[PDB]
Order: sequence, then structure tokens, then C-alpha cells
Amino acid sequence: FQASMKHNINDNTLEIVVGDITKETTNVIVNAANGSLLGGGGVDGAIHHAAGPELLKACQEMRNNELNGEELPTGEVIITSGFQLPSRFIIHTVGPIWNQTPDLQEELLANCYRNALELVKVKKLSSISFPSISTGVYGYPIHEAAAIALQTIIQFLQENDVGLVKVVLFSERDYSIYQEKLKYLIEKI
Ligand SMILES: [Cl-]
Repeated sequence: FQASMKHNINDNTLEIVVGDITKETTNVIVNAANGSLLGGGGVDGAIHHAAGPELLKACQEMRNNELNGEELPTGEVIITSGFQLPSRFIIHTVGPIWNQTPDLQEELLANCYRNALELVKVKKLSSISFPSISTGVYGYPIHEAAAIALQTIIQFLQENDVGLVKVVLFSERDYSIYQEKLKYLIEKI
């Protein structure tokens, strides 16, 4: 069993679900990466394993070329192919590390979502899946991160035509928090 809920915001749809993000057939899936775009554990690890080795080579080519060796800055995004993933593209983003930059970190986390959704708009794609950014080894508390993710996504969908946005969570616990936070946020609209 895998729980799910949805809500329509104008002609967009927001869905939260339990599942494996690497099995999503949306146009885009989002990877919670590190600035170096090197393979790690967690969701990033699952994404590299499902994508195949062409994903790491593609990411390192982009780092050495369009980024000129620089780290992907916190909140910013890049896009690659999906390779062996069932999506067309992967948008890589870097979430804030909890309490590294206290008065900026809420804004930075929000930037991940905003910059990803803006890229979907530009490329004229119509479906995107997000995992829970920064709530792995980066330690952002899930209750706070969930509120920022949902507030930012709902805000964007209220103001733009995108299509379908999914938040795909491997954890039933993370799901349970998102469900109550989304329900809360919906009541306030
Ligand atoms: Cl700061």
C-alpha cells in the first residue's frame, strides 16, 4: 500500500504520495544533490543507481563546462537527461545544510522549488516530481521543510500554469507530516 492525496489549484494539480521517485513517469524528476554533483547516498544515491553511470558523467561534464569547476550554489538548479530513469529530465538542486546559514536557509530551500518550477514552465514540460529536499543528511527538520516546500509550491501554482506537481516520499512518516501540513495549508486559503 502507498498513500496519496491530491488538490487542484486552478488548472494545476498537486499530489503527495508515498513511493520510489526513481519509478515516477513524470516529465521531470528532481534530485536533491550536493554542490559537487557527485554521487552520494539517500535519494541522490537511488537516482544514480536507477539512472545508470551516464548520469554522473553528464553531471561532471556540466560542472567542468558550463559551471567551470564551480559548485552548484544552494537553491540553484541544473537540468540533465533522465538516462535510464523513466523521466525525460532530471533537475538537480542543492538544498541548504541545516543551520549553516540560519537567516537565509528558509529562502534558500524555497529557491530549490521555485527555480525548478520556473524551469518546467520555460521548457514547456507539464509534470514534475520532488523528493523531500534537505531532510536527509542535510538535517533540515521535516516539519519545517515540509511547510516551506508546500507553501512555495502552492504559491507558484496559484500564480502560474504548470501542470502536475508531485511530491514523492519514500517515508510513510514524511508522508504523514506532509498530509497534515497540506491539509492545514489548504484550510487557510
Ligand atoms: Cl546567516
